[PDB]
Amino acid sequence: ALWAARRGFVGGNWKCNGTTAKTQELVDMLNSAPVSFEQVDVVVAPPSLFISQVQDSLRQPRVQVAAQDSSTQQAYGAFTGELSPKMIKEKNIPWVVLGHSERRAGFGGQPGESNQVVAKKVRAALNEGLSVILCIGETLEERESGQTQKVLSEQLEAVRQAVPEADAWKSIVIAYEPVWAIGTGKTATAALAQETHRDIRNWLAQAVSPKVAEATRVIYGGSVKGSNAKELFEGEDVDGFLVGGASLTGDFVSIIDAAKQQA
Amino acid sequence: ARRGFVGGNWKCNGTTAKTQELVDMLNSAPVSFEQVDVVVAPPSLFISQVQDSLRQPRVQVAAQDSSTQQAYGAFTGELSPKMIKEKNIPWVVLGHSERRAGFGGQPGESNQVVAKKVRAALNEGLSVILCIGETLEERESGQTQKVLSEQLEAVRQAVPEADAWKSIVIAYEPVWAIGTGKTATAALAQETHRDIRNWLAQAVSPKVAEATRVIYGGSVKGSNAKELFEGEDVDGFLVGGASLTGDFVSIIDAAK
Ligand SMILES: [Cl-]
Ligand SMILES: [Cl-]
Repeated sequence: ALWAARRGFVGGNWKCNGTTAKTQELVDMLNSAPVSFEQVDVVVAPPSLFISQVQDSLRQPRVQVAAQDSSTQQAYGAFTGELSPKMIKEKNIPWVVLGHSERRAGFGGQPGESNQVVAKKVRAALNEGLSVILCIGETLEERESGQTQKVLSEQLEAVRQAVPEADAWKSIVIAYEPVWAIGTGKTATAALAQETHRDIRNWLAQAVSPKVAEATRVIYGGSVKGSNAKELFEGEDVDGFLVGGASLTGDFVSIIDAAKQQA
Repeated sequence: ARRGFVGGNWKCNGTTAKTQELVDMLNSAPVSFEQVDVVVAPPSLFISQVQDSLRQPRVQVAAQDSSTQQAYGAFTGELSPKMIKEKNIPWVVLGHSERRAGFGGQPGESNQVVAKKVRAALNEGLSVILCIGETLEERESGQTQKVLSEQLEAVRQAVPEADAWKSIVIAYEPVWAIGTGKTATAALAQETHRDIRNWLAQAVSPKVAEATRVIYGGSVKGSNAKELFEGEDVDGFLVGGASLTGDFVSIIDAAK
């Protein structure tokens, strides 16, 4: 190699949005995008129904596909409605998103995924050879009462208890999404993102190792747009983005373009 | 005359090649499917492949779950009933005991959550395989009717209109029969199915009671399906492990 630097990363989380035609449109946008993706790992996470269609028509090796969740149940068996990491890997899907705040909160009255459940999913995924976009983030109340570092440490420490081997962390990307920035239009400042991402990297260094700290991409999400991404990416510890609503439009290609440093 | 119904729940089993094999088995099956509704439920990753290659009109596809969140939006890792319907998937399985129990320390789906899923699915034009069933402890302590009534009544509170029940098939799966080899006796299944049908008649309407398929699951095999189907209130089967092999075709043939 010539250089040792963390490669930029942009994930697109489509959430619960998608049809056969809209999937085709997004894939066509990614295939024709007149921006080079050479310097950036790009990952897109369609709803599970549409992943095979994306795998069949995507013609950019530099874009990889992800599932939006992966089961606590690691292998094949009697787990109705669950996609296990072994299934996902054997279907040639290289990435999964785990611990998104929407899944930590839960749906329709069903309790969500605790720190411990997320950690169990992460361990199972890594055991089966997947790479993981691990989501963490504090609430508005936690932020305003000065608890962000304590909270993010608790979320990450649960993952470390389940994945105590440092080598496994090679295939983790951490997505810092403050809950208060999700869907609200309240994008973190460039200064707040950089500060918190550096706290996350200092956590990796103390709890896992300095090597894991230097290699792990820490990406920002929460109201990311083409028009705010370049300023966000000036932070030395901001390695890219996890993109929600903007992943469904042409704005996604502008965000990818922002996750490059040029001389 | 209630039309026979056989569902095949593949559960968390599937690869691209095994999906192809199962679809080839269904396409070449040397039974007529004329007298029986057949539905198969692949993992969500493989549904579109099954939709592309299945060449048996009489077989339809299903998802194994459907979200409490009805439409499109910010629901990471959820498949909404609206999405499922717009992808031309006509059926969903809801309230399977595996999902009521939950996975890996995450709490499972309450009676109320299952009911919310049912209502959302029916609102979007889906048909629903609604799963109910008691535990071994509940069975042995005389609580089967109480438990099944609670599970069904939660759904009725969310779906009080009797017309909406046209698109429900009830799957009775005693938890103690799932994955254990302990198939219910033909007598126990028929008795409980009749209790379930009397519940429909009193709580919903006599018409709903007469039309609703009530299907049995829990260690169903080709070798036990014919005897099970002699029950007047046993309208077919929800098949787990045997849905992954040629034995599934023998089960379909038993529900004629
Ligand atoms: Cl996101
Ligand atoms: Cl089943």
